[PDB]
Amino acid sequence: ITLKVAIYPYVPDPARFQAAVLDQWQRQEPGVKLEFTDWDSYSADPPDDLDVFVLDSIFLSHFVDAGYLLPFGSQDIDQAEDVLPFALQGAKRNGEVYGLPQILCTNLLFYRKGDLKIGQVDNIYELYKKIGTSHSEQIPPPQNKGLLINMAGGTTKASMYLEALIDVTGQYTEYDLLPPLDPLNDKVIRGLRLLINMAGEKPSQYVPEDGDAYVRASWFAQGSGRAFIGYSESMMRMGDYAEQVRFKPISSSAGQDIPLFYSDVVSVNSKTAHPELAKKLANVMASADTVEQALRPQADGQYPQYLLPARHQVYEALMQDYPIYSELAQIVNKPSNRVFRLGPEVRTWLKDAKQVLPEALG
Repeated sequence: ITLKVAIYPYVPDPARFQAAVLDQWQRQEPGVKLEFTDWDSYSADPPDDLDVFVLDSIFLSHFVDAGYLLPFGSQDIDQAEDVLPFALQGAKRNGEVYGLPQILCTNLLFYRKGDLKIGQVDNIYELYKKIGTSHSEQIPPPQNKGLLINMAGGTTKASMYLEALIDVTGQYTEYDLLPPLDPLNDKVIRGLRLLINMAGEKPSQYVPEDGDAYVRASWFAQGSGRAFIGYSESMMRMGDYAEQVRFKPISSSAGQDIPLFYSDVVSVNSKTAHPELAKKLANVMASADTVEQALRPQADGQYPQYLLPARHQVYEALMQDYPIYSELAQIVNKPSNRVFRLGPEVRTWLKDAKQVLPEALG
């Protein structure tokens, strides 16, 4: 038996995950071969022959309603009690768990050690009062000046829009019904513009020729910018500098805050010829052992991926050697945290959004 598996491609080091998964799989199922495939939920639906795969939960509702996924009964979930409650909950649809939470993600406010003033910033408007408007379009921003933030790509912007809208309304929603693109929410748009205003248009829209999703973190480590809003994983690219940065969650609104996290869950194809073996693999891929191994440096010169695990056990195990994970654990354990979910019509809404959001933002 050979199982076709696809790990989440948007991580600092995908190979560490593949290796982690293969090693952990072989320990309990050495006779079942794994064929790692490149599959992206952001630009593709599950192929009929892809047995197990990790997808971004914004696409969960669509995959489920389309009949692509195989649900996990409470019997098919290993150590559900160690999984973060909000993560496990964000993986449910139609009263069923449809994915095993493997990675959680959120932008964080990164600032430099001795910059106490940015340390007290809790939202983007408070951030603006400190750093103000960018006064240069150069890439990257001048040393210790402005905001570094990746706002390139239509889906990223669309995603930031939808997350901001939740905090603006003060009510969490899985967006079963996606919002109208006309009229756009002005507060949300003002929020996104404020960010662009702080970062600079070109710098915020920059996409490196090498497709490096973490280039702004390296710029930050080099001294560019005063503040940096990026994913926790950004710290791997910071290398030795990750210990010198300080970070903290940052809200897009001053009044209401519902911390939203992208959740990459391991799901099983409904068409898989090996349901139990596939469920077994999904569990291994989401196991505390596998995720810890994937995040930990696997060779000389490597740093932790600094990705956010969905299980307590990984934070418990990592923080001894990597104290940064103590702070990350704290953020992920906030009771108000929620998984960022989008309705079944996400793909269409995303296409529609890029025809209106870039104009609204300038």
